[PDB]
Amino acid sequence: AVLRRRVVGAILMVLLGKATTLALPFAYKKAVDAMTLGGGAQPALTVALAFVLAYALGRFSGVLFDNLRNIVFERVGQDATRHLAENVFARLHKLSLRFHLARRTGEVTKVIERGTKSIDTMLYFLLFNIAPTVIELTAVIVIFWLNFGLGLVTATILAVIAYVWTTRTITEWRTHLREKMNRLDGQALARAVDSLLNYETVKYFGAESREEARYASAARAYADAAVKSENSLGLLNIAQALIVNLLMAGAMAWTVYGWSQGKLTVGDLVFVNTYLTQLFRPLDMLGMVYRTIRQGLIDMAEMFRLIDTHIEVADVPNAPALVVNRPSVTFDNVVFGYDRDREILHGLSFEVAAGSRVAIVGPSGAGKSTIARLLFRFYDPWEGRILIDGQDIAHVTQTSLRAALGIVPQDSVLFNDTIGYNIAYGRDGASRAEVDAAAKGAAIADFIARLPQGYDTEVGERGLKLSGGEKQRVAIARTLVKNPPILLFDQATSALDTRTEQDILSTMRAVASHRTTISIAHRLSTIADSDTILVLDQGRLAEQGSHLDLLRRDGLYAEMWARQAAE
Amino acid sequence: AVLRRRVVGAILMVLLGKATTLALPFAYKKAVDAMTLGGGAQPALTVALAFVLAYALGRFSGVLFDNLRNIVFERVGQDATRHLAENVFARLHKLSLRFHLARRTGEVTKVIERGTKSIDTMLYFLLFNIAPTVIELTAVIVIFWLNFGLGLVTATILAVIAYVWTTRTITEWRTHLREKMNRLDGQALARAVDSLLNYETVKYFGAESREEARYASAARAYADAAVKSENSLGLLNIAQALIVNLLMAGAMAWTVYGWSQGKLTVGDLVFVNTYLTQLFRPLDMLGMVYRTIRQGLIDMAEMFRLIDTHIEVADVPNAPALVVNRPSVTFDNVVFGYDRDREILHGLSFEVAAGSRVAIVGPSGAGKSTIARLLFRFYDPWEGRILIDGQDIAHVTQTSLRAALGIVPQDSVLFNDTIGYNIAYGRDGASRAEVDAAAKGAAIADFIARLPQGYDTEVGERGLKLSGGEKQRVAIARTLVKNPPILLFDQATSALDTRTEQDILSTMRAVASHRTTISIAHRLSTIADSDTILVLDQGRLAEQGSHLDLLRRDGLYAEMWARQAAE
Ligand SMILES: Nc1ncnc2c1ncn2[C@@H]1O[C@H](COP(=O)(O)OP(=O)(O)OP(=O)(O)O)[C@@H](O)[C@H]1O
Ligand SMILES: Nc1ncnc2c1ncn2[C@@H]1O[C@H](COP(=O)(O)OP(=O)(O)OP(=O)(O)O)[C@@H](O)[C@H]1O
Repeated sequence: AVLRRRVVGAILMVLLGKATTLALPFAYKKAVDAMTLGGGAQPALTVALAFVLAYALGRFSGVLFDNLRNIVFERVGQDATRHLAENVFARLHKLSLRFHLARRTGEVTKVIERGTKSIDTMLYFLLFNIAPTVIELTAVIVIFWLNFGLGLVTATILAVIAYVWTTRTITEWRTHLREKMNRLDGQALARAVDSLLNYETVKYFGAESREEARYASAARAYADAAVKSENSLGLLNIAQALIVNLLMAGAMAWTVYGWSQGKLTVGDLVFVNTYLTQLFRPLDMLGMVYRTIRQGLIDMAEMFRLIDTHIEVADVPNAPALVVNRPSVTFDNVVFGYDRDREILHGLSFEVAAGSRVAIVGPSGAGKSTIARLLFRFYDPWEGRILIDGQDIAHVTQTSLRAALGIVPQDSVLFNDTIGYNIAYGRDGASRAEVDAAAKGAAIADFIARLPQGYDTEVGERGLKLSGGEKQRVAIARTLVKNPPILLFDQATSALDTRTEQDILSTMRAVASHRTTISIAHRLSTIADSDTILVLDQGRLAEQGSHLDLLRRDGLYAEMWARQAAE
Repeated sequence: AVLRRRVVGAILMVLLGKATTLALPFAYKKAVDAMTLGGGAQPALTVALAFVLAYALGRFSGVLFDNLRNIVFERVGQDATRHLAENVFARLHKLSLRFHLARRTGEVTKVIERGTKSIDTMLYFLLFNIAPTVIELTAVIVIFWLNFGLGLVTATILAVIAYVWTTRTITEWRTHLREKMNRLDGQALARAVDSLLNYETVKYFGAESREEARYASAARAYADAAVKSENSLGLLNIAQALIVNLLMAGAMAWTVYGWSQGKLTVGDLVFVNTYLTQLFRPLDMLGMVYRTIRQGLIDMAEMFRLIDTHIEVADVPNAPALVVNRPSVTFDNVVFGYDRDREILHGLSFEVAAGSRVAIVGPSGAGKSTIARLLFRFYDPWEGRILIDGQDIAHVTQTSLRAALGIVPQDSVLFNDTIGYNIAYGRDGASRAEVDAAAKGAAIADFIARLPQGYDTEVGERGLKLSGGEKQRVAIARTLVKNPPILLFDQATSALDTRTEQDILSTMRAVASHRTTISIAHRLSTIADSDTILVLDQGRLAEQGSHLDLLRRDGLYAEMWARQAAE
């Protein structure tokens, strides 16, 4: 509502700058009163005073208006940037898991910040350089048609057309170097950020100099590309300057052609030269702003290509919610692979009973975390389907599905905040009672109590300032705070000692009264008291049954289990 | 290097630009002689043509010289930028682990980009706006001091002094808003990046809207700060423009006062106004050049201040190298805490014998990964010391120390590249034979062979496109490729099943026959066949000895072992 008023005032400030653009010809009137009635009279002094008022205030009136425009437009501009940024962030959290797994933080950060800065500059240039230069050029044309004639304006319009054509050709020739420079910079920053993510790895193998040289190669490649791009910019500027200066010469040469004095001996030449000076400004601004908006649209296209192309998992039209009356999982002939060149799950079918305690075991690489990810609908299966209480996961909203599921993941990450924030993250606005209950049920309560800052101790980036077992128990506390009707533990008790592991096992058994618990574990002794044990091998269900049943069948599970008994 | 020659040419271009600066007033003299003499009917036609030619050529040569300066300085600028970026990166990889653990990637990235963007334009402005304007001011003052009295020149210098006072006052008032805006933008970007790092966590607890609103709050805070900063910038610009335009008014008022035609010479007024315009063009830049170099140097000071913040672990002067004749490690009364408010290790002392296979066990939080980190000298101990073959770790170079150690870490991270790159990352220039041997000793050979892209399969960011056990085995392959004289496995077989765990254990036993192996493990069954077992409790050495000996002692180790036997 008020942004409209602000931009209206901005256009009015543009019109006041147009009043200054009028004031510059106004000195033509001074020049008219110079030769006809000059020395030996009163007007000889009138040239001075009226000049200062026209000049001193006039120039001051111009810039003062321009900056005022800025101060009345900044809120409109920043909001737009913010409105983009928030939207970008809102879309950034709606991208598929494949992207955020295969992403390169460096080049994607470059693309995001570049797109934001591009729209930030492009809105300003679109609102403050297109319309003002168009108005000024229209006024130039009408004033030279009412004061000079038809020939000069036609010569100037064809000169400007050749100028625009040359600019377009040079920009089409420069686009290649521009894109190459951008790609090289993105690759360099991606390499730098990925090296910094593996700081500990770089220290572990004495590979500081290797990474230094690796980044240096990309840096000098980008440097060469930028040299080429800026030299192309300089060439375009030299061409534009040649066009402008030859047009200036033609305009200053065709005025004295009729007579030595012309129609107006004093005033014609000053009108022409002032208009040439105030014409070099719109061409200098217009070429740069046209190519700037071109690059801004290409950066917006790049950014929005990265953003909007990522539509993997989506809700069906008018999708109902998940109604969890019985927390029962059903994999029906599930066929899935992450990439089409390697199938991972081959017709997997199993029924996790409602309110049961089912374990999922198998050798490394068998595809257990893929079962977890498919249950969460991070990916969709190729064939078959997944049911929760007889409801197809593919035909229900993602929010209601993921709300009914709580997972302690294989590789858990924490926010760079305090312990209490991460623990309370399970539910939106968790009370200290709930957070303390989860921290007590996760064998982490005494540890936090012995902490000097307690729930306010820092965990650092990804939670790496805590131990492995402490971080595991923090993730357990999060999933306890959430308390959904389907609990899933993907190697949850790996980083724990046997004592804390038995504590967490007693907890998991206590909170599984009428709720479903799916425990993926390689430490078989923890899942020995489960209702059913599903053994997975190369993406197929090898065996299924009780611990005693599978031990007696003497198949894959028994061997594995007996492989624990070897030591 | 050769860049010196380039900058010489750059200054030459600058002087050629000054050749244009002379030519614009120099032409006006030829126009002066049209009023009184030149009435042979020939010279009236010579003066005009020569003026037009001189003006067109002057302007075109000016822009041409400027662009040539740019094109001959671009290589020097890019070189400088690249060298700065490389230095920043090199120092970024030499900061302590405390920084990279407590760092916030967003605001640090903001600071880095700010410093780079500042230096890129700062060098250009320092070399092409400071020195040219200084030379122009010296020439203007020395030539105009013999033609004008004391009043005008002293008024101009006092006007410039008042200009400097106004600029300094407004900049000192704006520095606060600038720094606050910078801090808010850094915090907003840090929050956004930390939310994106926890993408999976945000998906696990349905907290998209929470993070969206959090970033939106930070964004609107930054928007308000930026609006304030830009309004302050506009106020400074209007003040500077007022000062400059009133000075031009005073210069165009005290010169026209003497006579209607000229105060002291025939061409006083036009010479004065031409030099005033050709000084106002560089002056309008100068009012932006002081704050640009000031804020660029102060942001450089901020960046390099943060970087130069004295690192934690450093080499002693003239530090010798580590000579591992017998890999026997000795923690002698090691007292350490990460923060001063919580001590972790309380007088820890233990002797890992040369060529033995020692295990480190204990409850979660006891401080075992702290033993590993102190052995790597990521931190220095408060009391006591650490010895490798009787040599103080604190008195030896960090590089030679970390070369003698190879670690499979608790939380392993891979580079966003192929599997083969990560495996070969161990040694500098590893042969494909060694990489295949490591992949065979890490139970991944058959897996990678069954991969369609084999060693060229992507692992994604942090290696999260591979499983947990696959990533563990890849890290084992790295540490095997490195082949150092002291191997340390911090919960290396956690993500593996018992079968692959026995494979990796057979590997660990095939290697390190007469080498030291320190295994930190919670899965006690794997370390039961060790030479000695160090039990750690709350940061102290509880017991030590053989599996049978500690089992006989019926202490902390036995209890833990018995806790596996619970049914
Ligand atoms: N981003 C990806 N691209 C391609 N394949 C993937 C990706 N993520 C997972 N996989 C597939 O998943 C399988 C390995 O992960 P899986 O889901 O088996 O984990 P897991 O068996 O739970 O891990 P572990 O038992 O090793 O701890 C392999 O078949 C692998 O191809
Ligand atoms: N930079 C730091 N600032 C504060 N505390 C830290 C820092 N780094 C580590 N710690 C603390 O050290 C402890 C972890 O040390 P360590 O990882 O050796 O435990 P652990 O017993 O070996 O782990 P686990 O046995 O659970 O794998 C935690 O209490 C953690 O808070």
